[PDB]
Amino acid sequence: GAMTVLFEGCDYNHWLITMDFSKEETPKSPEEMVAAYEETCAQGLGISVEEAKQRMYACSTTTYQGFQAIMTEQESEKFKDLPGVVFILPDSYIDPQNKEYGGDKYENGVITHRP
Amino acid sequence: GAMTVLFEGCDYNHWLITMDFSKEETPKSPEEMVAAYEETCAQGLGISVEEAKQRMYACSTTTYQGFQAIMTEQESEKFKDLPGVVFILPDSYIDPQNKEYGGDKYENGVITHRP
Amino acid sequence: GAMTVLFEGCDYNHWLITMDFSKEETPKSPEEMVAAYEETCAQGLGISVEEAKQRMYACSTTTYQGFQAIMTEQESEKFKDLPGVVFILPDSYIDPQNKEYGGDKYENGVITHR
Amino acid sequence: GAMTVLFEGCDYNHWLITMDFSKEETPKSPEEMVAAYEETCAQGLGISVEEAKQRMYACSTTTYQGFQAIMTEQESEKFKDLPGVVFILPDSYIDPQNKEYGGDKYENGVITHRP
Ligand SMILES: [Br-]
Ligand SMILES: [Br-]
Ligand SMILES: [Br-]
Ligand SMILES: [Br-]
Ligand SMILES: [Br-]
Ligand SMILES: [Br-]
Ligand SMILES: [Br-]
Ligand SMILES: [Br-]
Ligand SMILES: [Br-]
Ligand SMILES: [Br-]
Ligand SMILES: [Br-]
Ligand SMILES: [Br-]
Ligand SMILES: [Br-]
Ligand SMILES: [Br-]
Ligand SMILES: [Br-]
Ligand SMILES: [Br-]
Ligand SMILES: [Br-]
Ligand SMILES: [Br-]
Ligand SMILES: [Br-]
Ligand SMILES: [Br-]
Ligand SMILES: [Br-]
Ligand SMILES: [Br-]
Ligand SMILES: [Br-]
Ligand SMILES: [Br-]
Ligand SMILES: [Br-]
Ligand SMILES: [Br-]
Repeated sequence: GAMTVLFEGCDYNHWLITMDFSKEETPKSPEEMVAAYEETCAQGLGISVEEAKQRMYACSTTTYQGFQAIMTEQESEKFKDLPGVVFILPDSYIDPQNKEYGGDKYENGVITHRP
Repeated sequence: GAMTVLFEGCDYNHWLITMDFSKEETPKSPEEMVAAYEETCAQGLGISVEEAKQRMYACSTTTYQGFQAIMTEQESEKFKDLPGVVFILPDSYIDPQNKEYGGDKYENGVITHRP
Repeated sequence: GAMTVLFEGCDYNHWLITMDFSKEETPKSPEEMVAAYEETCAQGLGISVEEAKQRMYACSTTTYQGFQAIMTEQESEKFKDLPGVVFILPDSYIDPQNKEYGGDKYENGVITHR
Repeated sequence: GAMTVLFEGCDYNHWLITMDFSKEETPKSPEEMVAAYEETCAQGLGISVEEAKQRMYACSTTTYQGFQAIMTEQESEKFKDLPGVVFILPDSYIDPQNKEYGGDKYENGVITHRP
């Protein structure tokens, strides 16, 4: 009805996607891992790599192997069928007061390591 | 992937549906309110009234005007287009210690007042 | 640790609180019910009635009996021990194209019926 | 109030905790990683290592470096202050028809590898 209040639950719009590179005979360099994150992001979202880079905001190849991107929960589910994907999880701040996510910063292909 | 761990969040299967009888031209007796809950439950789920009576587990005509029933989250969304429906919300315990929902208990049309 | 990412769930910042006046012998007028929402909101949030009126954004005495205000999940929990409170729930739009919650609009003490 | 129904979101009692081993100078064997998981689980839960080994049900040192244990959400929060902990997240099935979590199975110290 016009006065219906439907509860739809949590709205998670920042997601962490980790990847499994342990299989390979030859280990990927950090650059190769980040290039893989970008391709996987584009594939799961159904968008160009250029558009996917705009969604991505952080990644790591050290503390963890994965990337973090803005996407809806409905979007995150599409990653479940891609090869190499391990965790698909809402991202959470490592530093609430500054609203900072963990990992290295990612800006359209530019990584800033965060100590 | 074969190792993918997808977070899907909360899945609720106990739902509260409240009703608006303020726009009715004739005031409903308590029994007539319960009859309307049964009809609304049947219409939203696409099942018969006798089948809906099995899903319902509680209701009120005093503290609030609504009923509570077992249904999937997908089924709860079907109530959004029904006339007279106000809140569609996961039900929660009134007494968490005893895992008891609020309102009067409803068992296939037999209702028990609960303090 | 310095790298620890703890998952805690989502928060909600808009809450609907309904109230039970069915127990009342002498029925409250709509104006009296709204006065009770303002007092309850202030009591639950631990703030002045003046501040509570700034946080409330909608209410009803017809479609339902309740009020809606900006507060966190931690804040909403504090209403559980006040008299007359029935449901405490995250509020949701009734009209997403206008980003409107349900009930009448409440603007710092003034109600516009919707 | 006596009639108060406070919305309760869903609870999780299966948690996955991942760990970062890089500060340590000597790279660990898989058994040294599992020993660290047992010790971290005990410290986080505030229980003996013997009890912690009973609470764990899976772990990995390959696909990811982490362990999985039964605990409440309030318990999982205590892991946030432990050294080496990276992600603390609700665990989810990798094979939902069989209700199997990921990682290698862990039964009070006995690991069954699950590639
Ligand atoms: Br990881
Ligand atoms: Br979504
Ligand atoms: Br989508
Ligand atoms: Br960030
Ligand atoms: Br740019
Ligand atoms: Br930075
Ligand atoms: Br795979
Ligand atoms: Br959740
Ligand atoms: Br009526
Ligand atoms: Br049926
Ligand atoms: Br109500
Ligand atoms: Br069900
Ligand atoms: Br309607
Ligand atoms: Br019950
Ligand atoms: Br009973
Ligand atoms: Br949680
Ligand atoms: Br005042
Ligand atoms: Br305030
Ligand atoms: Br009361
Ligand atoms: Br809004
Ligand atoms: Br509004
Ligand atoms: Br208006
Ligand atoms: Br929720
Ligand atoms: Br769980
Ligand atoms: Br032991
Ligand atoms: Br398992």
